[PDB]
Amino acid sequence: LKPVIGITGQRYVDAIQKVGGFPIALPIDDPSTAVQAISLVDGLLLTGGQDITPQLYLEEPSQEIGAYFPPRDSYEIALVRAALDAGKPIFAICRGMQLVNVALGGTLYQDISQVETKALQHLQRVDEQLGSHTIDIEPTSELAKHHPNKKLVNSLHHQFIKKLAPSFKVTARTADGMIEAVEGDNLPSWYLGVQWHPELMFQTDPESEQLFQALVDESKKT
Amino acid sequence: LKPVIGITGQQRYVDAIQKVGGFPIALPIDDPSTAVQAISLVDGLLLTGGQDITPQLYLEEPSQEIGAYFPPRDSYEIALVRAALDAGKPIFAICRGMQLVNVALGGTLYQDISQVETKALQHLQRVDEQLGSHTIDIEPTSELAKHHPNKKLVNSLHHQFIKKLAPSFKVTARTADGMIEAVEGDNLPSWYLGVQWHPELMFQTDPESEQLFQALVDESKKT
Amino acid sequence: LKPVIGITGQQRYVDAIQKVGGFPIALPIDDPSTAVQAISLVDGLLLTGGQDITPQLYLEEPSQEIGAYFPPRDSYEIALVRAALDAGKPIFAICRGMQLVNVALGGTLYQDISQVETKALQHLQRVDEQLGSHTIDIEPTSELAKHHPNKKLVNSLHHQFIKKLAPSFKVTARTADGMIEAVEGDNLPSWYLGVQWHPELMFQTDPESEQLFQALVDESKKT
Amino acid sequence: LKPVIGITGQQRYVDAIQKVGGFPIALPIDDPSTAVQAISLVDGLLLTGGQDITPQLYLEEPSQEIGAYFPPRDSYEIALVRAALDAGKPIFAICRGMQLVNVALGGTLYQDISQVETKALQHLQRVDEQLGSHTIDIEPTSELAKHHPNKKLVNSLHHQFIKKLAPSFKVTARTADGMIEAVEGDNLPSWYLGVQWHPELMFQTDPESEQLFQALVDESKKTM
Amino acid sequence: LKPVIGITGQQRYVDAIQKVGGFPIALPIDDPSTAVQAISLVDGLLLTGGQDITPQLYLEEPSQEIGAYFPPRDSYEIALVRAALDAGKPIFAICRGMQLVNVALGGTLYQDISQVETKALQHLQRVDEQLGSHTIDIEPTSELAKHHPNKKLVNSLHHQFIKKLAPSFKVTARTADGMIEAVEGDNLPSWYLGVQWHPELMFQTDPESEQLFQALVDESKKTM
Amino acid sequence: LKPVIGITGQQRYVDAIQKVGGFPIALPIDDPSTAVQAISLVDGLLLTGGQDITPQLYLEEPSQEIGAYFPPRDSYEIALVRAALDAGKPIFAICRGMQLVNVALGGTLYQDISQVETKALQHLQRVDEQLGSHTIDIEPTSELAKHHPNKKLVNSLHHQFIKKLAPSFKVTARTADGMIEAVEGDNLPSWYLGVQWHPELMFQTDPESEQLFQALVDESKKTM
Amino acid sequence: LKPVIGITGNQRYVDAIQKVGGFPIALPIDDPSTAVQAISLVDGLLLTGGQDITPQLYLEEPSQEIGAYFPPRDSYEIALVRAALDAGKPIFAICRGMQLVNVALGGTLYQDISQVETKALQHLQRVDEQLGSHTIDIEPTSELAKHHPNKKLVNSLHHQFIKKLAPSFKVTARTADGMIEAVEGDNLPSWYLGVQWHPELMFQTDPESEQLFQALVDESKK
Amino acid sequence: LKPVIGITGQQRYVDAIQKVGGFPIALPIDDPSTAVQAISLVDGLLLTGGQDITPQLYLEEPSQEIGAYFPPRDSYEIALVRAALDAGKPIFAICRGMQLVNVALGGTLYQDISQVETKALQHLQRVDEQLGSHTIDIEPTSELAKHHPNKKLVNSLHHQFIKKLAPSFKVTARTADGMIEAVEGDNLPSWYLGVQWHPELMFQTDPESEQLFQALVDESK
Ligand SMILES: [Mn+2]
Ligand SMILES: [Mn+2]
Ligand SMILES: [Mn+2]
Ligand SMILES: [Mn+2]
Ligand SMILES: [Mn+2]
Ligand SMILES: [Mn+2]
Ligand SMILES: [Mn+2]
Ligand SMILES: [Mn+2]
Repeated sequence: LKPVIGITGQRYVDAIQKVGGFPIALPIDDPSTAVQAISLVDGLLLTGGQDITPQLYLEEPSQEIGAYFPPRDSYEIALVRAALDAGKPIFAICRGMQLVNVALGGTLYQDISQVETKALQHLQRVDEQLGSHTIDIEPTSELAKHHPNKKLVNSLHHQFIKKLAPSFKVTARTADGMIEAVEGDNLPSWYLGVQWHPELMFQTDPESEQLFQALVDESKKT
Repeated sequence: LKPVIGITGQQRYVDAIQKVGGFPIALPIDDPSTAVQAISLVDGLLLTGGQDITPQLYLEEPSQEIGAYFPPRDSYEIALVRAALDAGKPIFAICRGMQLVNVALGGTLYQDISQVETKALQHLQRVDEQLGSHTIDIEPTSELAKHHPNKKLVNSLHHQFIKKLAPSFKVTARTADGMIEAVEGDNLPSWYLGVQWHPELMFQTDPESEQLFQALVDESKKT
Repeated sequence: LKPVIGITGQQRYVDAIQKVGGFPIALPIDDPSTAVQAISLVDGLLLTGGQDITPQLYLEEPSQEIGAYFPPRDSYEIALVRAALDAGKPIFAICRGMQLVNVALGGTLYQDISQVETKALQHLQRVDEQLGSHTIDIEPTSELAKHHPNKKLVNSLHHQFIKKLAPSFKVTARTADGMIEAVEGDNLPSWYLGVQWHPELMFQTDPESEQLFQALVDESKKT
Repeated sequence: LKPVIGITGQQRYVDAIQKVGGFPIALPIDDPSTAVQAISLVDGLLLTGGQDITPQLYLEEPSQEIGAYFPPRDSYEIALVRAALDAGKPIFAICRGMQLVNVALGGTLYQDISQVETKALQHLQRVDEQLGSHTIDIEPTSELAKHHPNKKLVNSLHHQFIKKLAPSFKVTARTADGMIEAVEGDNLPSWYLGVQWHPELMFQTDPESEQLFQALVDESKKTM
Repeated sequence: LKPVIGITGQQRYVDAIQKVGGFPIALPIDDPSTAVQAISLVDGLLLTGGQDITPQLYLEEPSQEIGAYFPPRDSYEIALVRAALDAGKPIFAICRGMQLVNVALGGTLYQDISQVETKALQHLQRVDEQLGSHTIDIEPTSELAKHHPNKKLVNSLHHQFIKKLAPSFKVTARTADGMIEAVEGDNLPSWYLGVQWHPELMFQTDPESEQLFQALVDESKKTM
Repeated sequence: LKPVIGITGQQRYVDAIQKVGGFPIALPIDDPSTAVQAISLVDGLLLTGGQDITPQLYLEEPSQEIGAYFPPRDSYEIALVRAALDAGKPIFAICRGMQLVNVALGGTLYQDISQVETKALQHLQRVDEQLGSHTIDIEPTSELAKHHPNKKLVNSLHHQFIKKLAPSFKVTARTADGMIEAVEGDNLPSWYLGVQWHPELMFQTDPESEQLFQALVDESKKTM
Repeated sequence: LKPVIGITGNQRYVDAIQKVGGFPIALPIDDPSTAVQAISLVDGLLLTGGQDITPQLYLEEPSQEIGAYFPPRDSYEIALVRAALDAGKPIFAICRGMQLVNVALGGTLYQDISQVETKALQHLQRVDEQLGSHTIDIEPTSELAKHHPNKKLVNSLHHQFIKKLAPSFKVTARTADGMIEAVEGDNLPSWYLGVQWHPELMFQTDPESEQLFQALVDESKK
Repeated sequence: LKPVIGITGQQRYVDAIQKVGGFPIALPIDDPSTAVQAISLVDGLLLTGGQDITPQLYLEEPSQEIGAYFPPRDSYEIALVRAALDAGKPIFAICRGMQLVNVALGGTLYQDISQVETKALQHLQRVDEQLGSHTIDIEPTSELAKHHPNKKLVNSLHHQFIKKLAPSFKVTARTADGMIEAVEGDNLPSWYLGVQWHPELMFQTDPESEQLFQALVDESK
């Protein structure tokens, strides 16, 4: 049959389904249940959503932070950990890439207004299915295998990765230097973290679809 | 380690299953052919409420008073119901769910309350979703009888009803207007309970309602 | 010190009682068993408007045209009137309140205007809530007649009506369609006036309406 | 008979009091002269959240950052706390409540977050009301300490804060912010606890939060 | 010093009168007693659309399908037509207005289109309010005939209708369902025209409709 | 180069034409007299959905259950089909469009589903617009049959129907309730296909639907 | 009979007049040339609140913080005030009104509260519009001081203020802001009181506010 | 027959063209390669208001304050103007339309009013859109001068402005702001008038604004 992909909590399930995987949605559950959750799947897909609980990366909530739901963050961190434990592949999107970062000691900017240098627009008003800002890609990256340098991708976020967690490296950044893609460095599992929303572009962007195909393939290798 | 309950594509359903000790997994709508793999991933299947069932599935054209439906969901769930019965794994169906099971195995539905021959009671309650609104007579011999006493008060959020009951099923509860509110199997390859109301919206307040979900999970553990 | 008037839980009701010299407190819905204590706190009781009365309370299942209802409120207000009657304290009921007193003592009601045998007039007026809309005939020998003249224009914001009158009560007012607009007591331990309209919305501009609250306070003044 | 708790004028509040064995009644807004009668009806007093407190009451005109406010309410609650203090009955103030008591006794407020000298933390959380959002430091010796451990996460739905603490009170909790989150009385004629957060929205899911209301009721039946 | 037209109550009405050369004034709702003082300020009266007429004014309790109504408004408008009549000043009634005049002189109305014994045509058009929706047959010998040809398309935005026509009036136009669309006067102390439709919404793109307002003004500076 | 398709007026219709190889241009509503100039620059005419056709066009006054209509569009489109017929250019009509053609040539319509003598199936589907809802029987010898199999499920977003079919046309599709879903011409100077449903909302996910627009473009190409 | 008070338009103002004995008349917007005929129909003129005055009328272009304005209303009301002064008829202006009068005679305004050099107080209250929010200081020898005590609480509903007072006028009231809340005529051909607030929303609950309309009526019959 | 005016995309522009004697047709967004066929169908081109032009087209990345943009529309309209010029067909551009032709030929834009050196006047008026709001200074020798008098009140519904003017153009109108409100061509192959305001919303109640449309169809004739 098909490799099972656990999607954390529609365009995400269409993406997996189009690429040959069998998607199941993991509801928010208690952290201790993460191990059972990950045993059910071959790969993990972290979805977009709301800002991450600030206490999780040792910060109290700033006036500019949006809504956040602690139970979700706790559960996903446990999923990330259990997934790394089993060496299963991980594809993270938007907040998802920021969650993996918080999970292993990193930090975030709570709001775009807190970046020292003037940032570009990362909350595009342009149709979400289209790219708004240009990214530079590390040539030797996994990203590099699927997207050409200077590709335009969408953006729907007001938070950014501040301190990058140890054991990762930045593979994509916009012209304002903000981190748009992260990959693993000596990690037990294959990992691609993207700041944009490829599940909104794939229906009209072959290259975006390939990121999902990549996850399913890696899940097949297991 | 908790038994896996597949929840058909909402939150109050995962809460109920977690409260009772099961590990819920939400099954997205997928191609009917993936139903076997889906069921292979779980020990029990919980069918949730939702839109009216595609009438063509019970060989009827859409009447003017039918609501919205989505063929892809119906197709997939019918497939799930079947892969489940084949596996002998337990099934719990709620509202639309009880109606889908009935359609999956050859029964029919009343497309709207105005089509019942008799003027039925209100089944789309305006009362708080968590509170019961209409009393049900229950067959003392049934599985339901083990969890709810006769004349139990349950909620109601629907405008369609089971018309012709599919073979190998017994009606287990009706409201004063004689409308089918609960259905159990008869000689079926797997344990089954279908209620027309929404226990997932009452279990936080009604321990008896919780027993229904607890029953599903206990049966599911049997594998 | 002023008499304490317990208002059943709406700002216009507290305005009316304050303007007439009483000290109002709002009683939240609570368990029936606290009704005794609640009443001990007041000198008079005021039943306000709100949702329809749960049908099972007068032995009927919910019909299709019944609006929303909330069992704990009716259950509590029923316990309240019984504790008020038992203590001989005055009771002034408005709209939903008059209907609740009727059901509390064994009465019945029409679940919707559509269900009345003869075609009724408008009772859910569209005219500004403060203005009277339908004319009522008043019984000359009643409590109502002391403050309201026959053929008085009264407002209306309801869709249910009193069906069968409870024992120990007499109908004091009706609209041209024969529908009950006012109910008074007969051989009961308390001073009772139940009006089907909303005087709290008219008093700030209809001195006659204000007198209905003045009555409740004075009657309560008997302590 | 249960102790009667007068709740100043929502459902969550009555839910909390009932869950703790008290018999609540809501005291609608009335003329200040009736506060005495009002309090003569209860054994305990519970002040609830709501609109900003009228600025003039703490000798200030309205800054263009202030929200709505209804003077008639402030007056009534003021008299209400006075009659409660004089009657020696226990008081529990929530959000707006804690600020009114402060004002009723000479204290002052910040008309808005933007007006605090140093950037404050978020106090009008976007996290659902039932959950705690910011961490608070609690005085180990405080009454609050008896029911809440230090560093407890607490919710926040406010844009004003106490500025100058009315005398005869002591702050018992603050956020990393320095902002005042809890106030207890210093040798007052009655038991008192004012919290800046919303425990009525937390008790259904936070056992410790239920205890604050339990305290009021236990303290209410103590007197009487 | 153009004709002063009093407009009861409406911006399109003021636009209609202003384009026709009159000086419009808006008469607020006042006590019926002030009606004479009101009409003295004007040379012409224009009754506009609005809510349904209070049912008791024509001896009827409110029907289940009757819409909203405002007694004060009806009371004042009736005293307004009587005063306008005494002074022999011209009156132009629109929609609700034509119906009020009727009720003012002892006529009745259907409380709702569903009450008509024969199935009526649509009179509450979903068509652009500026365009005509139903065709009307006009009395070739009527005032209306001098300004509108027969079978012209006119708009419609009403749910009530004239039932029994008050004496001293005549029907000047009807739709194919027999409903009354225009009322003229017989031996009335003043010029009168009441249409059931909304010409103030059509005159901007319908010359014929502008003519009716022109008639009211011509008739007003024909009494000054 | 590409065949030009004049689209009467949304986006999905232009998407359909563009996907199929035609160059679409939207023809705004204009004066009937400009109809021949309009058809002169296009190779094919696509009539889109929209409001009900003004009843006056088929000799009926508006029923209470008729919806909104806009005379100028109907007149212009009428002028368009006539000019298109005179040029022998292909015409594809959708929903309202098929009903406008019927009226233009002398047919009639039921103003509302409630007026059909026999209970009709649902034609204003609640299922999302993109999916079929009712099954249609197709005339095996029809043009439609070259693209759709019998019993094909098609969508429905209408409350009006063809009553009396204009002469020189034949019905080629109906739903189990007998209502007309597709009309074709015979001996007409132009290729013509009229469907009651909305193929533009299904073509993105229903190849057969796309064929309908393909046929229009293929045919408009044969005339060059 | 009863004094005919002309009320300028785009209901509480009507209520105020009627209760005080005047007979209100609504003056729709018309051409400036008709102001003479309009005033000739009344004994008193009441200028009501509304939109900001078009900036050009006081020789300024629209700034980004200015709200909506409708030139026809303004032009007509300016002609209205001129015809009133000519006929010596009394004038009572409210909110926008007091501002129009000041513009019609050469004065200027602050296009927005943000453009004031001194941080002003709140003049667009969130409080029940029927209640007063900010305390005003009243001039002892004021026509206003004859109806309102000093330090009275009054309401607000504006974001624009009078900048430069116009000739023949004296500032009668001010909030601790310094902002002007009332202006009176000085050597003017007619009685004039202009209040920045909305007494028409308080009069039903503040007897003193009722006096202001009483003054206009009395002064009008004379 | 009448001169055909292709309208890019809006009912008021159609009304404008019809009121003035032209036969309008709406050109929906299509692929750039189809622009030449589009212009071959028309006698004149009318560029309409709409969303901000995408940043990259004038070699810039999106600032936090740009509004929404739709690359396909910009791509097609640019191909459209290029085709119109090759054919020498007249062009009348309105609002974003003026900015699109500017970027089309090398120009630049201010992504938002807050990015201008000085505090600009209000250019997103709250006044009824049919009325003028800010007075513009017009060049006495302007083609624009032939229809509008200097110090003319004109409407405004935009938050972006022309920054660097493209070559072969000249500014013909400015608000007391210094902000460019009208542009005309300098030795361009076709007749051209670019306006920052929305005359199609004023012509109903402003004879001069109608003249701008009449001027387009007369050139297209
Ligand atoms: Mn981004
Ligand atoms: Mn039911
Ligand atoms: Mn009634
Ligand atoms: Mn806080
Ligand atoms: Mn009509
Ligand atoms: Mn159909
Ligand atoms: Mn002010
Ligand atoms: Mn501008």
